[PDB]
Order: sequence, then C-alpha cells, then structure tokens
Amino acid sequence: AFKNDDQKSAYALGASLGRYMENSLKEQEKLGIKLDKDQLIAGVQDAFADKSKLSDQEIEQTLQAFEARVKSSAQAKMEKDAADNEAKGKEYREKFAKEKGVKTSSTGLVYQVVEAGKGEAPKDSDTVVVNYKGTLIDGKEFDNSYTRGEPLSFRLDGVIPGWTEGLKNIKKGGKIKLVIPPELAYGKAGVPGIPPNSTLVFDVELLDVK
Amino acid sequence: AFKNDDQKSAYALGASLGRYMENSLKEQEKLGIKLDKDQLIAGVQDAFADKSKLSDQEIEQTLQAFEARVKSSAQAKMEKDAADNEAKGKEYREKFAKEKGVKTSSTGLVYQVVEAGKGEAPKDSDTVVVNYKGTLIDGKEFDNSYTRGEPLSFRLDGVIPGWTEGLKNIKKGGKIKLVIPPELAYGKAGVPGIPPNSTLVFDVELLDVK
Repeated sequence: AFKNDDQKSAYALGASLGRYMENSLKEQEKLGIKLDKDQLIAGVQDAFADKSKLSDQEIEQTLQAFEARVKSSAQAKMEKDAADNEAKGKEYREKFAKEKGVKTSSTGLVYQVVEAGKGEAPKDSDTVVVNYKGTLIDGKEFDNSYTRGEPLSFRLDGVIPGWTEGLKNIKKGGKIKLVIPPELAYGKAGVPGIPPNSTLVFDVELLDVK
Repeated sequence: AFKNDDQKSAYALGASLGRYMENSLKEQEKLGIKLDKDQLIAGVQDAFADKSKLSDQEIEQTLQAFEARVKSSAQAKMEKDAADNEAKGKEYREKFAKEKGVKTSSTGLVYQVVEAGKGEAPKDSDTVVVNYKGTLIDGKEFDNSYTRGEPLSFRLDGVIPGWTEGLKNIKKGGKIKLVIPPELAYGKAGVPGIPPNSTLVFDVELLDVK
C-alpha cells in the first residue's frame, strides 16, 4: 500500500485535507449552500500543480464574498431558529405542565416525578450516577448514556441548572422526567447537537447519590 | 469559464487550499522532507470520496509521527547550519584579521579603526549614540540605522558583548568596523534575521558618548 513515509505521510496529509473539505461542505449544506464539488477538487488539483485558472486577486475577492455569504446565511438562520425554538419550546412546556402529575418550579423548570426513590435529598456537592436520555421537543435524541454503555457520574453542580435543580426532586432509585427551558440549559447560543433556545426533554434514572 | 458562484467560489476555495498545501510542502522541503505529491493528491481524492485507505485513527497516528519527523528535521537543519556558519565565519574572520589595519582582541573580536575620533573613551555605564550598518558575512544586510533616519542610542553594556568591547576602541566622532564572532553576538541560537553561529559585520559611526 505505501512503500515509505514520504508516501504514507503525504497520503495522510492529503486525506486530512479531503476530510476537512467534506466537513466544510457539511456545514455549508446546513445553510442551503451546495458548492460544486468537482470544481472544489479541481481548484485543489490546479493550485497544487501551479496552474490556477484564477488570479490571486480573484481568489482573495471570491473567498471574501463567499465567507460573507456564509456568515450572513448562518446569522439569519441562527436568528430564525432562536426565535422559533423559543416559541415552540414555550408552547411545549406550557402544554406539558398542565398534565397529570407534572409540576412547574419557581424557576420555570417543568418536571414529572415518575418514581420518588428513597434515601438522602441530593445536594449540589453530591456525586450522582444516572442513566438518561435527552431529546429535543421534536423527538430528536441528542444525548444518551445508554449508548456509551455506562451511566454518567458527575457532581450535581457540574451540569446544567435544570439538572442541578431537577434531580433534587427525587432520591436514589428514583426516576424523573425533566422538561428544561433553554434559560436553565444552553440558552440562545446552544452547543453542538443542541440548537439555539432549545427546550430539552430528559428521562432520568437516579442510580446513586454519594 | 465559471458560470456561477457555486462553481467559482468552490474553485477559489479549492485553490486557496491547494496553495496552502503547496506552501506547507515548500517549508518541509527546506528541511530535507520531500513528500510524494501524487500520493498527497490521491489522499485528497480518496478521502473526499469517503474511501480513504487510512481510517481516521490511522490518519491521526501517521500525522503525529510526521509532526515529530518534521521537528526532528528542523533541529537537524539548525545543527548543520550552526556548524557550517561557524566554519565559514571563522574563515572570514581569519582572512580579514590579517589585512592592513585590522586587529584581533584577546576575546577574538576582530576590528578595524577607520577614525579614532576625539574625546573620552566609552565606558560600561555610558550611553552611546551610533549610526551603523550590520551585514552577514555574505553581504546580507540585517540592520541599518541610517534607514531609520536616526542614530541608535543605548547603554554600552546593555547590548551584545562585541559592541560593548568594540566601541571602547574609538572615541566620539570615530568610526570602526567590527567583525564579531557568534560567541560575542547571538551565538548558536541566533535571532530572527541572524542564523545560528553567524559572524556579524558592523560598520559603525560613534556620534556621542554621554
């Protein structure tokens, strides 16, 4: 496959560039931007052979415009998503909060104790051990301890406020459903996997409190 | 022949990336590392098509090993340049030192008084004001006060030893050429613009001693 390092390392370096481009295409697709892949590859090949069809100024200006197009799109989408998610989330929480056995805390956390459990009331400095599933209001799973094959262990004050607050509502052996406003979660910015202003739905099983 | 932005921007993006890659190989080349360009393009193509002959894990392992090769090669080049420059400089100094009017000091500084000047001899805690031009033995100018439109002012013992010692051989109004061994200058490490073990040539005019 590879005779020596000048080959293998080259190939690796190249594959890394190829991977980078694919990743870039993926973020662009989120914005409806679908670049011409053949042209993307040809520019790489041409440049690499010192035969670019575009002058240095043209490249620079073209990229400048492109990067502005991308950022402009990205911002409008963030703006729209944020507004839409805040609204849909409020509606969702409002409806759920009315259901049998569901409660709303003074902070806006909405929760449903499924099993109370038994033992000490969890406190901020405790280590809790849990199984859990996290999904968005449309059902999209973004996190899931089961898939890693072990429960998550963490300091109660080391997670999002909705968790820090919610788990205090049960004890060891308990189970609770938490419907958390973005204000007690990842807010407007969100994080990878979690869009701006997302209400999060967690199904949690509290296995240990130590 | 670009018909639209999705074609043109993709090409520019690829070209920018290919140029980045080409420039990287150029730097590697300066260290004796000449990767196989055909394999580099095959890696780009294969990865872009999700058919890389190296898994992500293998790519990373290969690249980490490559980074260490690169740094090892960088250090090798330094050592070689350090040795070569020490030899060339010693040769330059020895020849110059035999010429009429040139002296060698106890420390190995080589110097040529052009004009004695008149007044007090510069002492360690004094401030000196000088015009000078600094060249490597091959003639490459690395510093030239005249171009700054003003002389340089400094405490005599706050600079490289070659200057500290050298300027004591003339007086205000004098001029001296200093041929300074690396040991009395920036030594094996050098500094930006001055390679390892560079003998330095300074044409100096001593304007004031205060």
